[PDB]
This record gives sequence, C-alpha cells and structure tokens, in this order.
Amino acid sequence: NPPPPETSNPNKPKRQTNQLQYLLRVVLKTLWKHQFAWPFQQPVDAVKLNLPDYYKIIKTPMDMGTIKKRLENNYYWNAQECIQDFNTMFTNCYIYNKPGDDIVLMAEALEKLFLQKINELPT
Ligand SMILES: CCc1nnc2ccc(N[C@H](CO)Cc3c[nH]c4ccccc34)nn12
Ligand code: NA
Repeated sequence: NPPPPETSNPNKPKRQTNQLQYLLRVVLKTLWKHQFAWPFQQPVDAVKLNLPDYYKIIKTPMDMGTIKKRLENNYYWNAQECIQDFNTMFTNCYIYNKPGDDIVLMAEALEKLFLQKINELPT
C-alpha cells in the first residue's frame, strides 16, 4: 500500500464556502448512507482486499473517507476541487474494473445520485 491521500496541508490555502458546506452536510452525508457506499468509505487497502495490482493501475486514489476528512478539515479552496475528488473516485473504479462488474454497478448508482445532488448547489 502507498500512503493514503493527504487530508491536511498547512501551506495550502483553504476556504469555507456555502457550496463546500453543502457538499459535506448534504452530498457526502447522503451518499455515505447509500447501500452501495461501503466499498468507497475508506482508501482501498490492497493488502487486505487482495488487489496487489490496485496501485499498479490506480495512480490518483481517492475515496469518500478521504473526501469527508478533507471537508471536515476545510482542506479545499472551492466546491469544484471537491467535486473533482468524487469524479476521480468513480473514474478509478471504472478504470480498475470493467463494464457490468458488481462494483461498477455500485459506482454507477452512486455517480448518478452524486450528479443529481450537485445539479443545483447553493449560491
Ligand atoms: C473501491 C473498492 C474497489 N475498487 N475496485 C475494486 C475491485 C475489487 C474489490 N473487492 C471488494 C473489496 O471490498 C470485494 C468485492 C468483490 N466483488 C465485489 C462486488 C461489489 C462490491 C465489492 C466486491 N474492490 N474494489
Ligand atoms: Na442539489
């Protein structure tokens, strides 16, 4: 396993915005409770899960546990930055697997719910 993505970085400029608060309170917390959220709630542990090539293939890992901690720690500058992390997480699943896999069906359902939730954001 490589080290997980950082959730603090003291030199990085941080912001709190209404959209970032919404991404935590509404978007993240809704997706977290979905019946398909559990594979995505923590960094992939390639040793535990017996995926020895996971990090041979996935070079920008991301997961909702990391995203949640980034939001809680005010790590982001803007909502787009956090949205990019969600997109990376979904894309990584599609890259490491293939169409029709159970894990891909999960990611697809979560991605559709995510898009539904970010279709309209606060101002
Ligand atoms: C983000 C996690 C992730 N990304 N690519 C993958 C590829 C395999 C994988 N194995 C899961 C580890 O818990 C267990 C599992 C085996 N078949 C499944 C079908 C649906 C849901 C889980 C599984 N996890 N994985
Ligand atoms: Na919304």
